[PDB]
Amino acid sequence: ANPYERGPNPTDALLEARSGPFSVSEENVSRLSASGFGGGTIYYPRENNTYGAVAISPGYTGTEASIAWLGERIASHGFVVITIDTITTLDQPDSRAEQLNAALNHMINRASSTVRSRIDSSRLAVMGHSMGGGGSLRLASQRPDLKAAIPLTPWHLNKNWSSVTVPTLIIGADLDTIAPVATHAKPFYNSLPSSISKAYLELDGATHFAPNIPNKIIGKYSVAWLKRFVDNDTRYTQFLCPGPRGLFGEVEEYRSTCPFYP
Repeated sequence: ANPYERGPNPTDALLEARSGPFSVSEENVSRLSASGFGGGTIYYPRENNTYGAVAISPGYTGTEASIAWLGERIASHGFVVITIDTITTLDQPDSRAEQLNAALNHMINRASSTVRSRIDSSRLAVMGHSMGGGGSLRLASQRPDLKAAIPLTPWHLNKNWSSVTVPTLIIGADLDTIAPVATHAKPFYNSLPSSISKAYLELDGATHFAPNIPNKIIGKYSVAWLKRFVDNDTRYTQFLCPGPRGLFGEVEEYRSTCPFYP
């Protein structure tokens, strides 16, 4: 009944694997071609269909190489995904929000027909690492039409995200000393409205750079979140609700507003 379902029925194994079930191709976006961001790489399913589209930003000093693994992995579960470079590696979070917006527009309107035809432009999401995660929150606050936001070890000077209504999964890292969960991730999660679809997943034994290092937990829960909200795919609710709420060695804590009005 759900026209947006893609791919085989999921399992924990299928979601933890290095690659999902979709073969993936890439399209480079040069800095020349990009308007309002620094270029990047668009990963997309070889199999023709329409999919949701996702823009991912790196963090301060970061390049697309630091998030490439995640772009490719998410695309391999049935999404069109752009990992961007920013105008400069030192851009601040609200600038990164604008750049995420520009990157979404690029995929929808300026990429090749191969890419553009694979996107349902009504089903979009944003993600980012650190300041890029801050950027994701800012854009989500501005764009209630977005289907999902996933701030990864996010950093932002503004802690109050009570304006955000986009389904938001925040992933924190317990040992983060750059964007400590006590002063960034948790304040953000707690200020998001209680009324929205949201979750907080804190990684156990993780530094600030966990999102830059191929990680089965980040991969599994990012894909499950995008599936549930970008694709309305309730086959993925099972992974999120009740969710992994002291899987020690993997997940320090998990909070949510499950079950998200099934």
